[PDB]
Amino acid sequence: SNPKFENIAEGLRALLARSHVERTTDEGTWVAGVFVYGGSKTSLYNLRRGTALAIPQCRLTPLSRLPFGMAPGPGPQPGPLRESIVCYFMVFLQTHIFAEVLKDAIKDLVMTKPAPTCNIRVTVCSFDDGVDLP
Amino acid sequence: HMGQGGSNPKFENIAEGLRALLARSHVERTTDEGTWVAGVFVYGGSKTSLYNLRRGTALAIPQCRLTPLSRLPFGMAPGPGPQPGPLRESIVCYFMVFLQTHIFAEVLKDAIKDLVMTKPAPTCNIRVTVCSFDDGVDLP
Ligand SMILES: Cc1onc(NC(=O)CSCC(=O)O)c1Br
Ligand SMILES: O=C(O)c1ccccc1-n1cccc1
Repeated sequence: SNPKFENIAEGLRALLARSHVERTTDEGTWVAGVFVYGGSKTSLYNLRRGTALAIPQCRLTPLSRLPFGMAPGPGPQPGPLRESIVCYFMVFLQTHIFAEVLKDAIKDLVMTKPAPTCNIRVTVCSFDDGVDLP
Repeated sequence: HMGQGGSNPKFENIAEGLRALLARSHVERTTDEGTWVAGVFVYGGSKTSLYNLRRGTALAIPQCRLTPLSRLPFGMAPGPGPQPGPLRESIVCYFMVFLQTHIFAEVLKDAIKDLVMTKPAPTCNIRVTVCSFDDGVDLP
């Protein structure tokens, strides 16, 4: 009944179908992920809903906001708590190999869409000691 | 320093405790590249204890950048909800710290672990792990 989220799910599934790497481990620990950001709040939200449908094996944070980076010039840097309008969400995964596959699928999916969707960025991330999701 | 009535806010005391621990480690906090390639992922405790830790971390460390507080999903066997399992939100909170160096992320992870162990529950239940971002995060 949510055609927008289902159409994103189908786009992701079509891309993820090219790979057969393991998505879970016997340990079940959350040791990798994909960090997804930019675009717009709504385009990220839509991508998050489609990711949830396409990947039952992942876990997702809500959207939240990124802080600023470095400011050019000699003027003051932003304080560490200052929030931008750029949003992000995190995908938690049990294998790094599937994180890499998902990162590539998200990149390939969003580049076929108009702005602001094509401005979504993604990087793999790893958690040294894992994240003990509750 | 001592505030009115012989008390400081918890976040100020966190900042001072972190400053003391971090002074033990003379490691690089920035790079010429300036890229945000490392982090610490801080979670658990309670919303109030994380609130104080986040505010104290900011005060102690100008070289870092912090997300707001937010919520974690469940791991195995999520709780109920009308939406898919991967989206269901627990009551456990988290924040992230972005950093320019891997070594300082390690030092900060150790400092937070050491500091929260000296506090009463629920602060001592806060968890932390280093993280790394393969391609960096292009903070705005
Ligand atoms: C910021 C922001 O932008 N969209 C969001 N929603 C979710 O991530 C899932 S629904 C909960 C809600 O929206 O309050 C949030 Br939080
Ligand atoms: O809704 C979005 O912005 C979106 C997000 C991620 C991937 C595809 C999307 N899309 C865009 C048009 C049709 C699908």
